[PDB]
Amino acid sequence: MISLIAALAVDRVIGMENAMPWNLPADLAWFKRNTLNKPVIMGRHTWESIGRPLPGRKNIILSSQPGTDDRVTWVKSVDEAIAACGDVPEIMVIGGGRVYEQFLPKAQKLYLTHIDAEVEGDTHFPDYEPDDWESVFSEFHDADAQNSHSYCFEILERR
Ligand SMILES: NC(=O)c1ccc[n+]([C@@H]2O[C@H](COP(=O)([O-])OP(=O)(O)OC[C@H]3O[C@@H](n4cnc5c(N)ncnc54)[C@H](OP(=O)(O)O)[C@@H]3O)[C@@H](O)[C@H]2O)c1
Ligand SMILES: Nc1nc(=O)c2nc(CNc3ccc(C(=O)N[C@@H](CCC(=O)O)C(=O)O)cc3)cnc2[nH]1
Ligand SMILES: [Mn+2]
Ligand SMILES: [Mn+2]
Repeated sequence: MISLIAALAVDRVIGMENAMPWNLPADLAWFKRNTLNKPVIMGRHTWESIGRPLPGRKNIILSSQPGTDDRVTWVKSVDEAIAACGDVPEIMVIGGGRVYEQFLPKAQKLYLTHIDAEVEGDTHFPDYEPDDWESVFSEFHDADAQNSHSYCFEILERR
């Protein structure tokens, strides 16, 4: 199955100028625990934002052009990306906006972080029809000495 995982600010903002302009250690820890030991699929801009491979995960980068780093696996279409993951239980799509929009129709779960932050952005999570998803997990946290905003982890499953 295919899952998307994302962090959303107000208005579905997910990025600005190829970065995420918040800093939430709790949410990066949640990202790691939900992705480790799985394939991750990302677009080339997100690969450039992360700036290095992610350890302990098969890294599969979508680009139309040939790859430039053999520490990761480069593919040129959605179907090739899926094929390159092999027979695993859960593929994790880790963005960015253009890649999320393509994989939404093929996905069974969304792991969302809802962050209580108002920021300007240039990238959004795709609009998703709410009726088609059920919430199966919703865990709220107030801001603390490490995490400057409140946030909510949510898992949704396609009904
Ligand atoms: N908040 C979050 O959870 C989160 C998560 C991920 C990313 N982000 C943010 O999202 C932004 C990046 O997103 P983005 O929408 O600009 O870009 P993106 O989706 O990461 O990358 C798009 C690129 O991927 C390639 N691509 C996409 N679909 C393809 C396909 N079907 N076949 C072949 N290649 C394909 C293309 O590369 P080529 O141009 O090389 O052909 C395309 O330009 C950044 O601001 C980043 O910080 C936020
Ligand atoms: N929930 C969620 N939060 C995010 O921040 C996020 N970011 C991306 C894309 N960007 C990034 C940027 C950095 C790292 C990162 O450094 N993660 C490391 C270390 C985590 C840490 O230092 O705590 C990792 O091992 O996963 C991952 C993805 C995709 N999905 C997400 N999903
Ligand atoms: Mn805030
Ligand atoms: Mn909900």
